[PDB]
Amino acid sequence: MHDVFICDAIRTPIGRFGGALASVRADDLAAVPLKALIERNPGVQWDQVDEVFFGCANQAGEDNRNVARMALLLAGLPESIPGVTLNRLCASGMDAVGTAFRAIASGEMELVIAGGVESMSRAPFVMGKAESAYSRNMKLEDTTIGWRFINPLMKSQYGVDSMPETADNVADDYQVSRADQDAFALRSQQKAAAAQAAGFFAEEIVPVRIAEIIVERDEHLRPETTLEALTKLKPVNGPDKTVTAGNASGVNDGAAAMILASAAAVKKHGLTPRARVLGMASGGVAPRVMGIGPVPAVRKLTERLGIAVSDFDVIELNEAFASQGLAVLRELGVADDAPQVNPNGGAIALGHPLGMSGARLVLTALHQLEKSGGRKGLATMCVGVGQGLALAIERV
Amino acid sequence: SMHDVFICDAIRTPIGRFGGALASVRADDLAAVPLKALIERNPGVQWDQVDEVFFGCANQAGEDNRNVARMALLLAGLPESIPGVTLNRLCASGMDAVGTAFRAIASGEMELVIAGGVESMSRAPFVMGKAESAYSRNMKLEDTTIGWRFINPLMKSQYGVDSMPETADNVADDYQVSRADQDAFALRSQQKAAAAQAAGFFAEEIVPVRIAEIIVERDEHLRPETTLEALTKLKPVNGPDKTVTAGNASGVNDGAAAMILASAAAVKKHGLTPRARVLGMASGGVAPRVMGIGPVPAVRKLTERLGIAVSDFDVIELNEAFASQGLAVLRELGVADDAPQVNPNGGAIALGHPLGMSGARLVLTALHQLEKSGGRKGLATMCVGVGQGLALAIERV
Amino acid sequence: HQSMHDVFICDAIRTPIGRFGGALASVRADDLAAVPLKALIERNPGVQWDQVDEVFFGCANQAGEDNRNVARMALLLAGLPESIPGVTLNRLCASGMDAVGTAFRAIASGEMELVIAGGVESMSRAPFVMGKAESAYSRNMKLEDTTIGWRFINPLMKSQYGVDSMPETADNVADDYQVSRADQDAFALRSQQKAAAAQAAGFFAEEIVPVRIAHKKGEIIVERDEHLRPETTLEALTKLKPVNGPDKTVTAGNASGVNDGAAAMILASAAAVKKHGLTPRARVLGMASGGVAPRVMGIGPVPAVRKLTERLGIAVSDFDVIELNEAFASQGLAVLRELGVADDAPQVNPNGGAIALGHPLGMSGARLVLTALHQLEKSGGRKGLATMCVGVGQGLALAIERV
Amino acid sequence: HQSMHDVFICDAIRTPIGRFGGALASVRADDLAAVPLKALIERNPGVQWDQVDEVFFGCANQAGEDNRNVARMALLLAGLPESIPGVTLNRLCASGMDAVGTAFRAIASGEMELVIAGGVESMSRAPFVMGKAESAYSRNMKLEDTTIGWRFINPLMKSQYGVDSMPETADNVADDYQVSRADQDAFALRSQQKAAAAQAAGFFAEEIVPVRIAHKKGEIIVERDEHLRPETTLEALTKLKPVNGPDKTVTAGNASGVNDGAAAMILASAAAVKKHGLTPRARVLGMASGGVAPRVMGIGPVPAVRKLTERLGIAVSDFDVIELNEAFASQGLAVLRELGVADDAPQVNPNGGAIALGHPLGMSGARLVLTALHQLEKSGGRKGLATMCVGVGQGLALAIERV
Ligand SMILES: [Cl-]
Ligand SMILES: [Cl-]
Ligand SMILES: [Cl-]
Ligand SMILES: [Cl-]
Ligand SMILES: [Cl-]
Repeated sequence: MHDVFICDAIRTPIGRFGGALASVRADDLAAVPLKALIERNPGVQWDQVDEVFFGCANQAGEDNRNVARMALLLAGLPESIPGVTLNRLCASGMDAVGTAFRAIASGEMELVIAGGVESMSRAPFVMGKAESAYSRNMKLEDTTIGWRFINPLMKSQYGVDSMPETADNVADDYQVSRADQDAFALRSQQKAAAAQAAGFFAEEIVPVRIAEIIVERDEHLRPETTLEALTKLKPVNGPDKTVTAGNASGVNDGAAAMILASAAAVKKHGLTPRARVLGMASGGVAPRVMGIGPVPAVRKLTERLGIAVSDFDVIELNEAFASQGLAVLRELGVADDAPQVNPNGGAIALGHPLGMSGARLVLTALHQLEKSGGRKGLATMCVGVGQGLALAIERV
Repeated sequence: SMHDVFICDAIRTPIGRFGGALASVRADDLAAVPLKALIERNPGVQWDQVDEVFFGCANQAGEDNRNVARMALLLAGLPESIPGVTLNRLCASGMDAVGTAFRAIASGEMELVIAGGVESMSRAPFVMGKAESAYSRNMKLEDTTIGWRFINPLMKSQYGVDSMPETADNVADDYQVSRADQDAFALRSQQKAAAAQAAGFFAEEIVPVRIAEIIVERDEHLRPETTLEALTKLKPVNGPDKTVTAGNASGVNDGAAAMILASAAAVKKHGLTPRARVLGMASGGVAPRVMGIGPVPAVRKLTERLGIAVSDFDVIELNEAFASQGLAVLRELGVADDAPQVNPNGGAIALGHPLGMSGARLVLTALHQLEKSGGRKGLATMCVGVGQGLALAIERV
Repeated sequence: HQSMHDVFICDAIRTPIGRFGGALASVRADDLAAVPLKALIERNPGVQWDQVDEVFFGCANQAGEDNRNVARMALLLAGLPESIPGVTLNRLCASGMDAVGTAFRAIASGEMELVIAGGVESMSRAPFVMGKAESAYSRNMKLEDTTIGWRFINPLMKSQYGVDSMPETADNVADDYQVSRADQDAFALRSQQKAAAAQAAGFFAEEIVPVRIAHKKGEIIVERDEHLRPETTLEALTKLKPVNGPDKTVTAGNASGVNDGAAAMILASAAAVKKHGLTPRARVLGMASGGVAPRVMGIGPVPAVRKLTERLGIAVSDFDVIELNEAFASQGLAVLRELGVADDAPQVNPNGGAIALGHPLGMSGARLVLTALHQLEKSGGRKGLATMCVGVGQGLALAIERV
Repeated sequence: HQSMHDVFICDAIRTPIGRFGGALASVRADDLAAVPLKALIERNPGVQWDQVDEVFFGCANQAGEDNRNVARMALLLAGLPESIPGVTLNRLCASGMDAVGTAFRAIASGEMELVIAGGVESMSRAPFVMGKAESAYSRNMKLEDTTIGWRFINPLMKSQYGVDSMPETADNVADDYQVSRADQDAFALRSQQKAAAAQAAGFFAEEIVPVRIAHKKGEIIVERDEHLRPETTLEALTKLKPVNGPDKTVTAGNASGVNDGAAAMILASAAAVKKHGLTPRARVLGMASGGVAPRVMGIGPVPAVRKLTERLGIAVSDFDVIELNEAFASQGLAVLRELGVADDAPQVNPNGGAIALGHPLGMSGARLVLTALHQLEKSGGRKGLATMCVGVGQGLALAIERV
């Protein structure tokens, strides 16, 4: 096995639906971090990149037909560089990092780029083909988020709960109160606003130029959030439920990318190694409670590595919904407000462009370890239709 | 330390023609067919111990949306505790699933996995971009069956957006592959596939698809009736001075395939029969305009790292997207146009090409053929739209 | 002051009526509309065609190949001179009849002398429609079928009037006017029996021009109406399930279908009859329209017939033929009952109706006029009434007298 | 009695005309059609509304929220009694004028006494259309825009007549009839100047019912026609580039645009005027249509005017107002020249026309009639002519006389 080092990493700001990045095609957006990596790392011989791996949950729109390859070509990497796109919905960008790790670890590759993209603003409508001449049964479905082309067999066996519905199932089954979710959301807003003001996100961000407007800041943050404002919101799924627009992430646009390399490649390309990847693990759960998916993923990873959850100096836990973030922490024995968890806030504040988020969590965990002087970091997130993914790193 | 990785049982659906025998089957349900078969066929496996299902799929806009690997494993009746992930390297997706599964076991992260691929090109949906402005008159529906959609003006101006048949004419022109040679290659594919079908070779690979019942059991795309004279009469797709025709190109098709990969420890624990060890996978990039010679850098990269000459392989499964690029690849790698180890059971010109499933089929058929021929090493390689190649090597145990 | 002019119907001709996705499904609406126009040209060689004042066509859809004024499209495709104007009318189900009555008013008022009136519908080829986005990045895009029934539903229409489907309104009529399932089925059976008899007798064949269809290995013709179910029995009708649920009454067997077809006829003043060597067959007496609640649209003919007969001073019982469109048996019976005509009165639909023959919306009303006249000629009757209901709650009625 | 009845236009009203995607773009076509109907109700409180015989509306599209007989949809949304029937006419650009003439013929022939005629178009909201698959798993699905222009093109129409866009036809007219770029631009400038003056004088305000629109922070009222470019100068028009290339003459500045609007007016027999307390303003004299080659559709008004004037015995020079639709300055001028009227004759479009005001197809023809009448009243003129061209090669003309 070879050690695998994460080197430079960079991301776009995250835009609101229909907001600052809505005019940027997914393929063009994915190319922005790749162009930045090139500019930032002048020792690299770019013809020696073995592969670009990108996560993307949609792939029906301008991200169609292997967006990783489209993006590397738009970014001006050589046409000799291959690319492949991953889809594990919400966890896609993290899967790209872990898959990139496995490829180097197994000695198949030396120098790779891993990232993720989503343009949920620009997600297309889809229409199935007619199954008979003169069919009257043609319909358009929205690919922005959630179920489309529903399978009756899936509905009858597992249900087709919307993501907020699953988050309410978790709140119910795991006993997570409305008040606890609102406090978690408020802390996310507060920590993200502080991190933004400190310039932490600015160090992770490459601005996007739109032909020229410059988009430099994450757009989704609500720094003025207060507990009173959150308490007044009506639950999405009816008055007896707990999940609201204020204690859940949104749909968003963004891209992120990072360099991974073997020891030999770090030396050859003049890279700065920042952390080594320890491992990645996945787990599956009932679709109806997909939010709890990180629990088996984290347990699998930590048991194989023999590292206690309490040993991590940062835990970046995706905040798809406060209810599931809290439920996961509670099962793993971590306090709802533990200082190592999401110290710069998370997706409730920052937004959630599905394919990008998992790459962002890895790069931000590493960034946070560097600033805090921490050693081990854990990134983990839930996945639609009942999965979890977890990835651990260690600063060098 | 690295672990050896063994391919065990492997199975596929038949390949359907566009709008043909499998056109009524949702891609997710179709992907679930080989999964259910692996379950029925391998009674010793403790199925709650599968670490991951990896599936290739090039489209993902239709009933294969939102991570078809996970959708299929749930529809196949595998426990909800088993994770799944879907890979897209267009034409090579299914082979990428196998190579990705291999790397997960080889690195010690997993012990028992399923790798496969699916495509329902019959059912590929139309797509329409959202309006960029209120009352926009610029709304357009685009076919996702095959080829470019949502064309990026910057891709077109830098690299061109040549259709797959256009890229195959570019390869024919640049590598000097004659119409006559292309037609001869296509005839050989038809004759070899027809012979393999008759010998029951494909039946050993095929699990039937049940449609609520009608049962689909046979590969539908083959044209055993093909003659050189009929091929010679066809007009080139892209105009009179070109060479690629419907008869020297593959088609658009439906199908799924899956196979078990396992560490030595998992082979023992689950009572599996190891059939080959995976040696490695490599990828390569080329200009989009000549995507069909993509396999050349991929094969050169893999063979140089493994220290195995191309001439050392006992079978070469080279995908036949187009006769022109099949021949160009062989010539570049120093292999005869009719070498007996290449595509001995025929290939995509006869069998069809459901993008996401094809690369998984090539791996499992290369293995099948090694067993039939008593061969040792096998190479599967294929081209990829927008200019890539992928290659994967196995050795029979 | 100026005297009103008498208006005569001369030759008339129709295509066969095709089943949805059936014999005429490959024929564009505009080309289909041109088929009876071409037949009229072939059939009447004394006519100086550059003297046609107007072509009026009914068409309920106009979103598909029938877009942008199908009347004008059809006349040009039929080879009529480009100097001839055309206009398309839409009163849904009654459009074809409205074309005839509108042509009649144009001649009666002295504005024209020689006109063609007809109707067309290709329901097979009716397209889907999609509204534009109201905002950038809208998630609210929808595709809707235009074959039949509501699309782009207005919330105010739904709250004030409802948006009942056509079969739902037929059930409302059956409920309100108390028309039994048994009576509906008996009516449908009589329609199939009478149409089967008329077809065997060659009655429809006298109305029909065949349609040429492009085909591998050489073009073929469609010669016969395709919708008829001559082998229908009471037992088979009784076994069908109601479309809207177990305690409803309207079924696929006691309702018309969705269908393809076109029809056209010449109307002329006395002077034009003389100039063009035409054979006048009937004088048009008048047309009237009526409105009713949308939820019971099938009863629309009742105010329309009352309006027309009271203005003309003719009792309903005085007509020798009544062609009442059979959108649904429930509404056909309800209309007859309100008007004091027996459920099986011999002068009503004597050659059957849309339950057997089918209902391509824009053509049906023209068909009813030409077939009423045809029947008057075969029976030696004098006065004819054609009437039909209209979606969203109307009725239309037109009276003719054989000459 | 057997004489034709005189037919009077009484009250008339219209919405402002909106730009594409502009001030009225959020109003559904059916709701927009209802706006002038609701105004007519408030404005004419002597009318017994359940005695209206028919509502006739022009509408060129009918695929969108205007589907399924917008006349009937609009009257129900306006709160008119459900007993009132309605019918929709399509002669493309001339639909709303055809509604008026058709309403006239219905009363003149003695079949009705009290009607509403009007027109509507919402080109902003015109939908996309998609043909059905003609085979299972068809890859040949596509969307076409119904905003304006050809869709579902028939290969036979293309081969025999061409499928020239409307600006291409306007260039053909400019070429064939020799209308210079300079003259087109001068005509366009006169239209803007006269419309700006009429607007400033409050002339359009007398024709307009304002439309209330909701915004986030409260409601606004759209009161004014949005299309006008009062800042237009010859120098500005001179710098525009021709739509169809450099030896061509038609530009965005010498052509109308695409637009949204609706209009309606009451027509009544003398007996209905007396019973419903109406104020008669003009008598309708008659309407005539004509056809020309599609490729020069802009010249269509010439046969139409010739036919109407010959039948009525009224010379073109006898009219105190001529409202000639300004689809394109090239065809406007060509028509005037063929009819023997000076390019800048003071009786022609005295308050400007569609280059300034915009052209919501189905509405325009109704607007021309009501504005001709309005102008006759202001100027003390007696007879008025409204005429316009039609896509695919027609013209329509309608004459009125102030009472
Ligand atoms: Cl989703
Ligand atoms: Cl493709
Ligand atoms: Cl309907
Ligand atoms: Cl148009
Ligand atoms: Cl005026």
